[PDB]
Amino acid sequence: ERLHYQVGQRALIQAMQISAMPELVEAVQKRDLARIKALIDPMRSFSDATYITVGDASGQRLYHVNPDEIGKSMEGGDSDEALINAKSYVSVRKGSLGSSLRGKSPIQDATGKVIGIVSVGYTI
Amino acid sequence: TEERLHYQVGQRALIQAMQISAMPELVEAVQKRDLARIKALIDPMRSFSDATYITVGDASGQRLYHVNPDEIGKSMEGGDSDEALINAKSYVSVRKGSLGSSLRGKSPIQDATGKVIGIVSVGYTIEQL
Ligand code: NA
Ligand code: NA
Repeated sequence: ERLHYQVGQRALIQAMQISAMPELVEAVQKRDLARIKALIDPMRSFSDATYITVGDASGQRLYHVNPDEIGKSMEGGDSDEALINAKSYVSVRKGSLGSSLRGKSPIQDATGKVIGIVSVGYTI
Repeated sequence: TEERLHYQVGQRALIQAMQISAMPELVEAVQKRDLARIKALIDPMRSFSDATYITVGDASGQRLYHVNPDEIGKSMEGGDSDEALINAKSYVSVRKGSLGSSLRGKSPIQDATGKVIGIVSVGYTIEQL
């Protein structure tokens, strides 16, 4: 149906655009959690998304809306297509914040190697 | 009340313009007027979007980047950039640009003092809706 397609498209384009920012690639390479927060807090401000998560190459959270969730594993079971196969896609799963529609895209270094992931989501 | 597709396309156009205009990389490239560096940042942003175009203008609305390189160095078209360039507002608008009628989201680019130094416009031609 049109609604979940249209919202999914908005989520996916944010994930693809944000994950490609040279500043974020570098902050992830350095594991600089404060710099990641400085980059993503404004991106959430300017979006109607419920959340934006950043994970490292193993799907451990580098940034979450709730700081207590940083340093724990991402939830829902739908990150491997981005982390392993470098695909960008829409998915629906139940994370820590409840059931949501999310767009996901890998973060990649200069060689193409996956170093992280961005997930941008809207609760149902 | 706006029709569903009108609203949904406006929302993603507006969010792209707000997000892209706030990227530290683009703020610096605009400050330095480095046209090659602007191109290097915006080309990938367009490749990852269903938008018809993305235009970047300086503080006076002269184009620093356009999908048609022949349009770089000429004034933006439509007459709907002042609220962003002067009042620092972000909004959705409909006007005829060089590419034909389009629905576009606009947002200012600002330096660390809040001063407006440019504009991002992300748009969808009506023909293509
Ligand atoms: Na990506
Ligand atoms: Na802006």
